[PDB]
Amino acid sequence: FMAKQYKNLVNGEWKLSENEITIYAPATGEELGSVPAMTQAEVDAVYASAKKALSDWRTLSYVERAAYLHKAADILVRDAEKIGAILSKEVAKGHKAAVSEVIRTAEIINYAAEEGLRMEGEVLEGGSFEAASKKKIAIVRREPVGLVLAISPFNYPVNLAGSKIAPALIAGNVVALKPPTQGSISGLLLAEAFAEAGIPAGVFNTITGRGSVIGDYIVEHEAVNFINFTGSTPIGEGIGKLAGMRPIMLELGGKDSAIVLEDADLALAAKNIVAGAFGYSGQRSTAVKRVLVMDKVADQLAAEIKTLVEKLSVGMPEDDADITPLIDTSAADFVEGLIKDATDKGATALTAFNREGNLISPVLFDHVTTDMRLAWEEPFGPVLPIIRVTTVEEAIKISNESEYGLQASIFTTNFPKAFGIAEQLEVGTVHLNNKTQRGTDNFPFLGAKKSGAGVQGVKYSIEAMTTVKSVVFDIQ
Amino acid sequence: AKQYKNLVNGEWKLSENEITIYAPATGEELGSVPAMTQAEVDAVYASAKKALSDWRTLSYVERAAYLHKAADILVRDAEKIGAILSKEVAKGHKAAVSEVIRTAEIINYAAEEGLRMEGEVLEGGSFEAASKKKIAIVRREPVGLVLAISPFNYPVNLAGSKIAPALIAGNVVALKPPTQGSISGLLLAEAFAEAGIPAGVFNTITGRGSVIGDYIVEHEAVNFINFTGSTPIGEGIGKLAGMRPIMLELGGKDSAIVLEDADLALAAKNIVAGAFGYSGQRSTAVKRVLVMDKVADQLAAEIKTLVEKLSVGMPEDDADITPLIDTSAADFVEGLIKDATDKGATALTAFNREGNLISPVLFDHVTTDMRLAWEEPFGPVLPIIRVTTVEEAIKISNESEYGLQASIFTTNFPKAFGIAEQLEVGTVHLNNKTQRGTDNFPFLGAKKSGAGVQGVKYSIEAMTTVKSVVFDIQ
Amino acid sequence: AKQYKNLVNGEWKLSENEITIYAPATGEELGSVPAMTQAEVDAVYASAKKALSDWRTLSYVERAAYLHKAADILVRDAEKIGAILSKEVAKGHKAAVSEVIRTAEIINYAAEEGLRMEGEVLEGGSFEAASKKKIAIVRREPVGLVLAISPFNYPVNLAGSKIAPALIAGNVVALKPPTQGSISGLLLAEAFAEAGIPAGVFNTITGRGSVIGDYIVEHEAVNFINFTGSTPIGEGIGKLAGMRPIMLELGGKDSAIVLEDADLALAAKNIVAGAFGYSGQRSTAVKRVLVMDKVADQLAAEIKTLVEKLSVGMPEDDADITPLIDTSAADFVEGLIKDATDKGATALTAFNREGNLISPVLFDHVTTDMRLAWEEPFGPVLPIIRVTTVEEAIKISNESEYGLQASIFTTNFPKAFGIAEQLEVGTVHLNNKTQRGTDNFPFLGAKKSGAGVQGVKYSIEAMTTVKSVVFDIQ
Amino acid sequence: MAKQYKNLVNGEWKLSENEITIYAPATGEELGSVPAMTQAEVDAVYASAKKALSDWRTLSYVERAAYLHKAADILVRDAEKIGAILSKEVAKGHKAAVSEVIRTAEIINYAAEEGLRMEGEVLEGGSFEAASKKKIAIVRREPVGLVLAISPFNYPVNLAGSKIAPALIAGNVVALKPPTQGSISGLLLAEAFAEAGIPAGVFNTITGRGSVIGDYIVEHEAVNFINFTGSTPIGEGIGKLAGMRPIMLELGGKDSAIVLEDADLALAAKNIVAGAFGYSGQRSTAVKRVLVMDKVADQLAAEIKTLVEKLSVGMPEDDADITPLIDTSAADFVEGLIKDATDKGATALTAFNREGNLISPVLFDHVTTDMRLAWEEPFGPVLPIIRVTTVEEAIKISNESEYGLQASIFTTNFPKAFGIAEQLEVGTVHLNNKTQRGTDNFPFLGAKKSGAGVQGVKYSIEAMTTVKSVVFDIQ
Repeated sequence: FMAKQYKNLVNGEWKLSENEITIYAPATGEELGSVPAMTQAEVDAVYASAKKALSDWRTLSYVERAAYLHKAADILVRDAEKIGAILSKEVAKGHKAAVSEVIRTAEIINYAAEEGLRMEGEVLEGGSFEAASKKKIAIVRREPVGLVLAISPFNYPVNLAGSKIAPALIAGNVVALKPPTQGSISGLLLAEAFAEAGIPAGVFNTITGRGSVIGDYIVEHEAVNFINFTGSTPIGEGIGKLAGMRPIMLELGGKDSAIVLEDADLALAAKNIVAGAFGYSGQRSTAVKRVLVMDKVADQLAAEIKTLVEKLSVGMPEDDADITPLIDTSAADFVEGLIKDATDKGATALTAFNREGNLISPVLFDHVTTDMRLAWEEPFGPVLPIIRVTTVEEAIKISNESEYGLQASIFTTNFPKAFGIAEQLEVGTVHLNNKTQRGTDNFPFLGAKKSGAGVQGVKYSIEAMTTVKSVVFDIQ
Repeated sequence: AKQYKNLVNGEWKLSENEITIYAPATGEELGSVPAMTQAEVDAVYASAKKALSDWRTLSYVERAAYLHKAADILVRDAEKIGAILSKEVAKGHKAAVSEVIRTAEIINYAAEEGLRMEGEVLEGGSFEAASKKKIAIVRREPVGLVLAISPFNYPVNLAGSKIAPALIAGNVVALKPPTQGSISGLLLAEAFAEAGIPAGVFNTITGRGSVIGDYIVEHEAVNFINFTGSTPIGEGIGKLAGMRPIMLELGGKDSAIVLEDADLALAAKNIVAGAFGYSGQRSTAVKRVLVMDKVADQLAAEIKTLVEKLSVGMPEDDADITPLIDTSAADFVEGLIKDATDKGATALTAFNREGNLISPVLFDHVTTDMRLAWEEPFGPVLPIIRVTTVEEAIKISNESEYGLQASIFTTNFPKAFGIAEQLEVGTVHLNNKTQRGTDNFPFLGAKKSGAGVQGVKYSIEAMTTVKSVVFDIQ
Repeated sequence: AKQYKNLVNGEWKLSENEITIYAPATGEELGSVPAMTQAEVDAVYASAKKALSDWRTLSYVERAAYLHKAADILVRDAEKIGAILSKEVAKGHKAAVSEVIRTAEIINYAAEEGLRMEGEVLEGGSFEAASKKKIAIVRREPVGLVLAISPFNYPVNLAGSKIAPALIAGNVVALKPPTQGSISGLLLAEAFAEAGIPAGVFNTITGRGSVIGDYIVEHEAVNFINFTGSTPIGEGIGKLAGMRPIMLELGGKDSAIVLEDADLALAAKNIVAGAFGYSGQRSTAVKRVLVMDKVADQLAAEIKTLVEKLSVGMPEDDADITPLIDTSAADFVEGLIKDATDKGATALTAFNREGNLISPVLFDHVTTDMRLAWEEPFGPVLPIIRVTTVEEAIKISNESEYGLQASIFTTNFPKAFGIAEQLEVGTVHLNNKTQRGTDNFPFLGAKKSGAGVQGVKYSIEAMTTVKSVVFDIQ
Repeated sequence: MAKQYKNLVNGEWKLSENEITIYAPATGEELGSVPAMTQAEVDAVYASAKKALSDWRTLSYVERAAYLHKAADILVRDAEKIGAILSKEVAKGHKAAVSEVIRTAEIINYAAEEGLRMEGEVLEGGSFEAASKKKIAIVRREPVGLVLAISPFNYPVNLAGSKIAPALIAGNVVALKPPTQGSISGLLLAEAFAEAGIPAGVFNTITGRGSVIGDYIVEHEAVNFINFTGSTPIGEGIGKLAGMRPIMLELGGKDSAIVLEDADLALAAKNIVAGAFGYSGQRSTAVKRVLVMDKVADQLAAEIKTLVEKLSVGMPEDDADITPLIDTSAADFVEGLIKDATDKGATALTAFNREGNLISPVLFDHVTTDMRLAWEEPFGPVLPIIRVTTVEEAIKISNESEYGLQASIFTTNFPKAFGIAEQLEVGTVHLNNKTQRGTDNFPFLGAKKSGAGVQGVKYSIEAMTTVKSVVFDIQ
């Protein structure tokens, strides 16, 4: 393996900056490469190119824009192993899961291309509202918003770059992608696929750099017409106060509850809970982060979950381990603190805590109470609390007391009751007898409270990054 | 007893001959309705086609206003109309008033659904780059003249459910109620006339089937036929309509599939309410219970108990089981009951008939060689057919030529949804009786149960077409 | 000399007897297609109904992958298929290859449109407060077996435009191409077979109308009939379908209304391209010019100049005007020309006929007592009818039994839209010739021009039904 | 006639310790007072609203619609009573003020019926991946929660009801904050909702001084959505305080009327004058600059000039076309734009006159884009005519504005007019008609600094709802 010096895509050209940021693999410390450390003047060059490209891009037919997206997705499928191998090292994601992330990104790009090209407008009748305006009709068609700034997260630096880029591009918007620093190589590899597909100069560009130099600058810039961001809740809250009146989409944290009723299939509930809670070592916003279980089935459910947590593989990304090293030392320190607080307050550790560097073994706690930090705080690590409840009303109350409202799971055999519970839960999506998940990517993805703003899922993302233009006239 | 008249071009008209209508439960003379000739039908259709141009060019809000006024009049006169409706079709007095109230609800809902219908704007650039400046402006238009044919069992509700969706969209209408039910249809017509519906926009036709039955459907003036009635009549209409669009609500033999894990008391409650409502003279009634062997004995006893509590008597006393529409209908039902007894079915409640008042009959051990397992009785008789597997319940359910609705009683909803996908029916109700309601929901039948989708927005969509205006932006 | 075979249940089969097919322009023997019996049609339908369960239970993604593969094969073989299609229906070589490429585009578009199939969730509380916890989950389902009947004039495009929308939605299909056009239909079928379409999901039928014509439509296995052809055959199909859903694209007599303020050069260009494309053998062709008298002499002169430049000759030479499909078609067009001449119409270009190759005929001073003012010729003849007012143009346009499309040539768009509202047609094109495209736009007729709405999403909607599952939230 | 008005808070009418006296801008007449709420009183309004939300969101749509219909019937009944006071409060013509109340009732009724039949969707997992073919998503609408509606002085009843009714039908609870000049009208609208029997806490009002509760009402954690109409500077401040919460902003405009050589100049002049000078130009949606092709400019300017010379200038009680502006600062700002245009050499076709805050209508010709009047929203009766020689120049000048609410195009070539409309950076283009918000079922939106979000009845309902997805696997 030889570390490479990567370049940003700026107005159809690949550009270095005077300074750069060296990226290391979180699992091994191996140097992977460097990405440019852009200056504010270089961000200005990116946005000037994007605004100059907008007129010719938005005036192309939908089929012409869709052709570029399909070509980019075919190139990603062609290079999925080459890109997935680097994505795996960059964010300590299992090799197979990293290659699957690249394939999922090609699927979302293809799906957005076809969803976006068949968007329709509407014709409204004046006579629906008043008799005197019966000959007046409004011809309402969709239009792009302009320049979209897409900011991807470290945990899905390609998938949640494509989930923003393709819906924005099909609608006729121009895009600047700002990947996270830990994930910027993978983001620039995605950019190479769009460049090789022949995306016109300035239509798609990348920005890489340090938060202290360009962090607020890329968002506050008046060239930006829309900010689409996935990342931490505190950073998300900052973007909301910098966007001003400009539309935004935020995908932030979660503390998804899994409510287990007395009539649940406990073995199946345990399977779905462990798959959801410990995927990518719990470093997912949509992940079962707390089990709210009825007292009478709690001992048997905990035994079923424990059996499965003990069998999860813990190790290196190259080995496709279920639990891989966390993204950085600060993240593992934070998770260890939550583990220590639950232990010191009397929670039962059903599986042992171990920390090898930043590789934390999966910890399952029973008898977790609302005074413990782990009942509320999003860990972004492999630790799952089980909180016992006496009534369904109590589970709803504890679930809704969270500042997060991304998704919830309900495990029961009474679906009419599960729907009644789902109506009361302050979340975007409720999965019945299955783990929480963003997929399938055509379904809406949204969070209530501090989990975000806006509705994603492919068609919803296109609708968010478009506006309408109405032309009104009188028939004679 | 009154001599009723047809609404034709804003005028009330008698014909040379009349048909006297008697109450099926008492034989009380209620009045007479005109026996229209083919020439008088021609004048109804000429009047409607003449009124169509001004009617379709009104705004949606203007058409909605006439419907809201007609619905307000039906609410005002619900007791007065319901009292006559009750007698004309031997429906319980309170149920007849409820029917008029429900009709007013449907009319008001159709008026507001229809006035906000929107068109679409399509892009040529979605299909080919060279046509990126070509757009299509697609707006809805009425089909023209709608012939609405209502049934005896819901002569006001299933007249208004066709009339109001047709009218809001700009169509003109001719209502042909059944002879037994024609007074009720003409009473509904009075509310539209009092509401100020323009002359010729809404009209009525009454007469004998041997004189005008085929004539009204085959007439070139009619652009759409919307009918509710028996399957043999519907089949004839489908042939006579030719290429013209149709809505048909025909026979039903709705199955209620009861699984081993069902709440049997809840299943029995819904099955008896669904099977015996209006003495079983409903297309959406539960007409056969397909029950898994292990719970069949318990379910049969629970159903029997509730059948024994049904009141049997006169419409004026709000009996659950009233006399059937006519002698021919009760002879047919008696014949199906005799066939089942002769073939060995167990009568849990046995056959009793006084005039055309048949007591509710419940049969167990009904087999596929019995007429009652398949034929729609339109009477108060319910067969219970035992099955060994869910696959057998699906197969027997789907072997019917009918497929209006089905019910599934079980605590496993993902499994119930999987069964619902396999059933050749329009709607599947989980842990409830089969029913048309609520009236905003789609209502349709597969195979010989009909054509087209009803329910308010669906009926509006059915009785409209589109007009596309295409041009190139410069 | 090749003996073509039908695709039946995944295998290619001949029949005992065969129909030899000849190139209409040269008499060249192209090969033979099977002469299926009624029993062979039964076997095709049984194989399709058997395949339906496993096909409808596939995911939309899986059904779309087959359609995309079939479309790629059609693109790969466009020259090979186009070459035979050109000979079989005497269509210009380049235009025949273009038909194949357009079919692949429609198939790809249908696969992507149908895979995004959405349902609806309706609220009981929208209609009545007591049912606020009742919801309806409404999902789309295939109708079952679709019989697609393609026309000779678009034997691949109007086979693929029916087949792909039906297949993506989970329907199984039987394609019956016209006898003159069956080799092209079976060549299209090869692409679906090589794509690996499961056995029985897609099948073909070929045979004589006297043996299987009515039989294929009356058969109770068929759940939907999607046909393109002439009005008299379509009228027969509506009756034989009974209550089953249909899509019919029949005759057209599209008017081109030219007002005093029209851009006459643009009107002439569009009128000539639309009227004489494929020798006028198109349902959507401009078939009558209704022009305001003050601009008629100049409009007729500019049309005449462009008509005289059309090439007249053989399909292999990409001539604009090629020989008509058969002798009967050319005799029918000749009779219309003679009637117009005998009634005083002015021949701006002269009639000539060599075999079934009729030179393009333009008539002026055509009146409403001439057959050519009303009857669909399906040949290279265009009448110009002078009018004194826009009201007269609308009246004459609407007096036609046909109503597929119309064109309006004027610089006053708001007035053109007001005229479009009054025309009894499916689509009105402003300042352009009538056309079906783009294939995402709706395509439909009024009066005797058809039944149902075509255009990709509309065709998918027509060949699906809904299944509503209703339950109460607790 | 001056009354002590009260806020509607949790079904009761409350005064505060301090009050704000409201005077008629045209005459100085004392109209009454409105409470000067404290931050703790705002907290009580929001606590009441969140408490009422649970039982309101779980009602059926038909039950919520019945309250809106009853409230609209009450507004029609009291249209003269409310309009008489609204006219004095914001110096709007008496008949125009009554018409505003009637229009509000129309919007409320249309919102009740539009909202009650909104639907959910069912999505197939098999549309995206074969392995999830038995997974389906049942997606239903849900309210966003508590909506803070902030109405503007120029439409204090119409653009209060335009936010309240769409929010309520969807199951949201509402707090209306009228502008201080327009708070009596806002509280009169609240009386109709209260008499209609709207449950306690479902609909509430807030009145007070900007220096006591201005930022507080927006920054409050209880508020889940802010729906505002008003000035661009205030709207931009709301964007800073909303954080992650969804907003709708209806801000300023500088609508262009593009007049081509083939236009019907009499039709263009009539529409331009009706739109520009309605309510003395104090409307965001109003023709605020004429971009005319030079060949027809002398004729168009003469036709506009004759119509402007006929507009009545006077008091709201006399239904004058031009009434006194809302306040002295507003009139001073308008006079400044007029003076800049005069000093830079524009031709004053109609004479400038100012008596108190009543400015006579001023029409300028030969306005060049170095003049402030070419760009700045006056909110007063002044209109510039800017001559251009090409359509491309008219499009460039039109789009150079920071505003993008609406535009008008006057021409007989509609295919060309549609091609121009595609290039204009606005929410709506009206062909051969003045810009206007109506009909209220149509979308109403502005690009650039004119706003955020899409209004019009169905659009406002969609904006103030979210979705709840329930995903399960068929077996």
